[PDB]
Amino acid sequence: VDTCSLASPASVCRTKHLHLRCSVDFTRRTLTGTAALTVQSQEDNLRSLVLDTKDLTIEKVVINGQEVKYALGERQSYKGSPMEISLPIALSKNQEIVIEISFETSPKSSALQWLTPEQTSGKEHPYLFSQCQAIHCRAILPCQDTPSVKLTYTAEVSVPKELVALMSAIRDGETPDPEDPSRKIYKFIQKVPIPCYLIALVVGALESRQIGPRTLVWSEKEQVEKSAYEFSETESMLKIAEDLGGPYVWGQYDLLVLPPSFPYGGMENPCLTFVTPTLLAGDKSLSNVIAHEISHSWTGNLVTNKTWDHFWLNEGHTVYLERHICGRLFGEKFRHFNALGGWGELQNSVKTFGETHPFTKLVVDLTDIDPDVAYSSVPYEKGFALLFYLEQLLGGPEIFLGFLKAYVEKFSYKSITTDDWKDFLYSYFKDKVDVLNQVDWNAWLYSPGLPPIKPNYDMTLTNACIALSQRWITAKEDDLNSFNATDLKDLSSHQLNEFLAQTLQRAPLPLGHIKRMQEVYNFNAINNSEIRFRWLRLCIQSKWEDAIPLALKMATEQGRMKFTRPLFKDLAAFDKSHDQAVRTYQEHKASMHPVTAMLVGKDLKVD
Ligand SMILES: CC(C)C[C@H](NC(=O)[C@@H](O)[C@H](N)Cc1ccccc1)C(=O)O
Ligand SMILES: Clc1ccc2[nH]ccc2c1
Ligand SMILES: [Yb+3]
Ligand SMILES: [Yb+3]
Ligand SMILES: [Yb+3]
Ligand SMILES: [Zn+2]
Repeated sequence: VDTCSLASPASVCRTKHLHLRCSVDFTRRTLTGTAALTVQSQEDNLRSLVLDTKDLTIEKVVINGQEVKYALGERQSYKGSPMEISLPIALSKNQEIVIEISFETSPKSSALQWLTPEQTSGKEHPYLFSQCQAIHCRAILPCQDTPSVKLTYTAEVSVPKELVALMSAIRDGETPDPEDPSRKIYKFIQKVPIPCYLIALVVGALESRQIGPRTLVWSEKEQVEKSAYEFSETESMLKIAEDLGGPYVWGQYDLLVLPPSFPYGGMENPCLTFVTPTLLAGDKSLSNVIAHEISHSWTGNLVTNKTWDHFWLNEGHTVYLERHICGRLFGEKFRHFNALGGWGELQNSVKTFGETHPFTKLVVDLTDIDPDVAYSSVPYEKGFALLFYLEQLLGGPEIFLGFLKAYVEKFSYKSITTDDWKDFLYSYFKDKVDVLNQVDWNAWLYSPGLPPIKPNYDMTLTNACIALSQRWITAKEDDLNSFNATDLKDLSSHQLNEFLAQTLQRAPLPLGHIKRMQEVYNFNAINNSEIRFRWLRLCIQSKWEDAIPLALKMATEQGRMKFTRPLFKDLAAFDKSHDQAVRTYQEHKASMHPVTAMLVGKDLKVD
């Protein structure tokens, strides 16, 4: 039972295919067109079915060439409004029909951000991008909006001719629009069945550059060069992910670098991963994000969580592969460094929510909860820690990766639950069930708070970071003089980041300490987004008025929620910046991503 969806569940009917024909209208900020669902009944004598929608205007519904009856129920908040459709003829089990719905979206569709020319790089053309995960697909097109259903799709998309459309699919060519020569139609085919949350569209002044045998980077012209360099390790990451997961089945692996308001670091849209431009650090240092989205091509897009209650299946196994890619690429010690940091992000989230909070459970009950409100690192790092703990328990990485590969083959193209996963783990490791029965399943899967067991981590790359952070925290005023630029001589940008996270955990420090840190380390100059983010947090929580404009500027000039949310929150909790924080949010809110706008609004207690 998918408690985030109002649609008929997969036991009743399932969508096998979507043919989308639509037109992007920048003047009205609407998508208008038809969604033709090929629907297979799962039941005898089926006479109606129910679809998810959200802020969609339905024009008509056509089956066997006739307008048919349908009704929209009362809006149920962030779930949207169910659409009941009356079939003209009862369907037997396994029978397929095609249902063609004429629809138009709202400019406030929570799946979409419409950008004015001034909000892009070029300054002449507008831009549109989608984000359907978790349950915003219903705000683009009526559908069974649940990952328990997988479908193929094909689409034809008409856009102003000087713009380009891309989707989560293989590009199938372009032509002038026969109905209007001011337009081009772009075609797309996704031959591999997918959950609808992986449906994606961008329309913009896009250009592409080739960076490996199956990868082109796409962005606006002014980001292309820099992105081709930043993401140059992409092919080699695919080669390793294929070795760990089995064949890459999706044809293409492209990258789209979005405008700065993209709400995520990355989004594993099939054939076309979307990434934040805040990845462009100039040194490839943030590439683990690519490794992570690549990994979804197996864990997530092939084997999918059946409902969002089981999200950790998606994310934990994906972080687990991500960290294996990075460990192959850079050495086992680096995998362990990133693993430990991830445990540290886990400590932060549990501390923030509170150790008994329901959202700190690995498996969560999302009835009545908006998945955007519940979203945190918990399913990522608690899930990763589980797998990392089982890895050590069952004989090491090589052995656990043999399980990961077999799990992918086993559930390829399916949607699965935590029990489906646990069963296969027991089956695969039958010769080691004795060890498996020593796991505290009830605590690991269903209890709030930190996991009951913390794995073993190599400390090698981490020590220098913990040591500098401890010098800073235990320093008194008469110790500040001994800090020098050379303290950082031997730290990678990742160690500098981990140095800041250690220190941010004990924040505030005295203002004097922070000022000296700027004096000797000149963190203000660093443009790596992760480092700068943590440094501005350390500054604002330690109450340094000079950082108020730097924090306001970062919070609004990009919209990656990981950064923009805690920055606004910190700013709001600092009395000197509180008023400018709420003022700034209120000035920017209209032209913000609607999901970010909503979440920043709640974090600020505004509206
Ligand atoms: C290395 C990763 C932790 C990077 C991370 N990206 C992801 O987790 C993506 O694969 C997720 N699919 C992002 C997501 C999750 C839920 C709803 C909407 C979007 C991010 O920060 O965006
Ligand atoms: Cl969307 C989403 C799905 C599953 C989850 N489990 C814990 C948080 C959470 C959020
Ligand atoms: Yb073709
Ligand atoms: Yb079993
Ligand atoms: Yb002293
Ligand atoms: Zn992910």
